[PDB]
Amino acid sequence: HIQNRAQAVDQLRAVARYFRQTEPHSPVAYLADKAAEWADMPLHKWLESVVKDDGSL
Amino acid sequence: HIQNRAQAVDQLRAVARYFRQTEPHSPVAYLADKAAEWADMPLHKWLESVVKD
Repeated sequence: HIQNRAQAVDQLRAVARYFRQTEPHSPVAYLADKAAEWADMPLHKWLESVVKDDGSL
Repeated sequence: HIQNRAQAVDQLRAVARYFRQTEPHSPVAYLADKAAEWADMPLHKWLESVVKD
């Protein structure tokens, strides 16, 4: 019974933290971490970095 | 508040269910589901399977 997205993300981040702490090098740690990065407006940041890199239009 | 592994796996599964339902077939749903699948794989299995040639 997870009610909203904000709470789902917090909980995803807590799970990633746990597995990082107890099984740092596992698949489950790696995937949970990548899931967490995909939960957090990641196309915005990426585009910004692509543009910064081109330097111009 | 995460106090044992079984509980981390349950939270992980519930997160997978939430993103599956709300943002089906998004990167987050896929990765969280896949993490939930691989959470039950023991060390003696994944240590070889990750680098199977």
